[PDB]
Amino acid sequence: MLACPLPPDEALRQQALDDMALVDTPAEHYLDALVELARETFGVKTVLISLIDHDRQWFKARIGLDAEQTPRDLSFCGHAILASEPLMVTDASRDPRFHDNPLVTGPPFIRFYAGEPLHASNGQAIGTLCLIDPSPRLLDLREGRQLNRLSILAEGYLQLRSLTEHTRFLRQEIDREQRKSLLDPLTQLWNRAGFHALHQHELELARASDQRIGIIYSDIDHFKRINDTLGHRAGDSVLREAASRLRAALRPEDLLARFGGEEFVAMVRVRETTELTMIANRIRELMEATPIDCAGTSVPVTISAGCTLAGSGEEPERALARADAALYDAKRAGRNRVVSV
Amino acid sequence: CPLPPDEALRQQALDDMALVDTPAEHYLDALVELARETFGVKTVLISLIDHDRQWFKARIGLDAEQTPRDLSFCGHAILASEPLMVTDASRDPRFHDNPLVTGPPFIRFYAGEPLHASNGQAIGTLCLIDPSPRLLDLREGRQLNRLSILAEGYLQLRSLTEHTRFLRQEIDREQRKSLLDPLTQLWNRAGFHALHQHELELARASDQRIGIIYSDIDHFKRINDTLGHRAGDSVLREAASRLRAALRPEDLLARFGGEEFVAMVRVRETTELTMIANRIRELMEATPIDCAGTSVPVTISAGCTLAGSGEEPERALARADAALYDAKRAGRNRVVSV
Repeated sequence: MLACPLPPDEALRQQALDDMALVDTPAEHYLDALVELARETFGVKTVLISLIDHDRQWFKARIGLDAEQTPRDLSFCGHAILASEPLMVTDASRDPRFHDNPLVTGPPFIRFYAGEPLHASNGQAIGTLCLIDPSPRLLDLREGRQLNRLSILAEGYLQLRSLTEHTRFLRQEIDREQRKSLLDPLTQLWNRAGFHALHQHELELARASDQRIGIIYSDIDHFKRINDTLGHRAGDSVLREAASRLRAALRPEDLLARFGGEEFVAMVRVRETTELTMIANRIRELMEATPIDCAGTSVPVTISAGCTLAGSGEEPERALARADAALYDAKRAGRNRVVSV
Repeated sequence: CPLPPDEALRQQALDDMALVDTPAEHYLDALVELARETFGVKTVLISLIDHDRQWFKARIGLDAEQTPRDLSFCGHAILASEPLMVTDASRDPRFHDNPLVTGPPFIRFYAGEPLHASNGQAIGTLCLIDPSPRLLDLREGRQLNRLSILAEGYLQLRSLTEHTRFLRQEIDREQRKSLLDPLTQLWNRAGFHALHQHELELARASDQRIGIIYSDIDHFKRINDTLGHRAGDSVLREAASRLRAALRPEDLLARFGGEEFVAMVRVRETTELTMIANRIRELMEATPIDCAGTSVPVTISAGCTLAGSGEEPERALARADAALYDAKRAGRNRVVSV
């Protein structure tokens, strides 16, 4: 048995996770909010929704951590899925399981870990919701409950998510292995090819419920500047938060993708044109509501957006170019604004 | 109560979620409990503004299933994009007249964040309510906000699920009023009847077995007789909450009598079914149910069986009901499988 031991029913466990079309999918607003809420609740530095996938720990949501994944053998969560009860570690530098672990030895010098297992509907433990911090800590029992509740909310959402048409499309038409081509792991959105694989099914769902398809074409204002002026690390932080604020402006049924370097395209299902502009406005207000922290330095960032509704029978590529022309208008007219066409 | 120009559309966006007059959901129940525990408040509601009433999809610390819309805080709250924060409803010009302020439960503190449909229409509210004046931190206000974001996300995702999509097609908002037991917030027998067929179709289409768990709270009569009706009611509400917490979002749960609950579940084979039946029994046995401060130990008997292929649903029901009675004779607090 490895440095992180496998449950005897590993095969079945990995299968409950595969049937959820979850590993290698984009961040979701709701889970982002949940980890943020957890962090704020307890005051810890890091919070993860970590999924145990073959020999890695892959993060569906995170906060206070830049890594997109970790080998299973380096994980705490990999031990936490081995039991029904929460894995509490008061001080990992003193714990036989983790005092050797490079994440305890080296950065981020994990001391406190509190991990609460997440399950598929069949009871199989697919991963964890966890708090992580560089100072020793022991949750009182009230905190234990809050954390427990927080973990029920995570599971809840994951399980419902597997009862949706997006998830059926994902497992039935997009091999868990193809899914890796389709995802920009920096912003945790679908990429250009990800959008391409999904845009059709999106139109199909709009037609079935008499909805319009609207396209929002956006672009971070003055990205080159911040990226050259401050580190390229600061750039990546700006890309990470912009993507997160974009996901918060959308609804769970929307399709959002990173397209070029600093540009993002949403395809939304709306009743009619004002709903679409509302969404685009919302995207722009969220981006502008606060600065974006870049390692202590707060950086004002705005976005421009062009948007349009796709006509009945219109080639999506055409609707797309129209939104892009509207975005070009938005930039020309002064940036930090939305043009609707 | 002041209502928006776009009341027609707001209402329509709510109606499209197939949401008013539906059963409590475990996840929403966990969420309001999280809220209650986080703020140390007496009452938390997920409140939906529906025509002339205010109906609760989830509630802790409050027994009414709905209240009238007019003079009610939430009909006022949706009207703005911002939280409605009332420090003391009794000294507030808008609300001191309100019967839930001057009569029970003597509301004073109120904090409500609007909840939205996909299109932005405000369909209701997540709110904290307490009989003592209070005013929130910006930190706390921001936590309430993230909780309201979660409730709103859940309700929008729920709207995209197979079952909810089915409810939008088949069972109109009019039919649903009579399919729901108000006290336990579960489907009643009429609900179960309206929905069980659709659950056979899912099981067929996905090569699955159908399982029935037929369960009965133990010594119920004794409880009412010892501690009165209100303590019987406490036991029901809470027992239903645990029924929902031990099953899974896609399972059909219903109240089948004064003290009986029935669950229909899709599963692989027998082992899995008995496992779920035992998860319920455990979960109910795991802690005393609180009644007016006095804690009451509540246990549960249950029978279960799989429905053979093509077996008439009623036959399987009858067999699990027989199995529940074996469990009772064998000493209660247990599951018998057949």
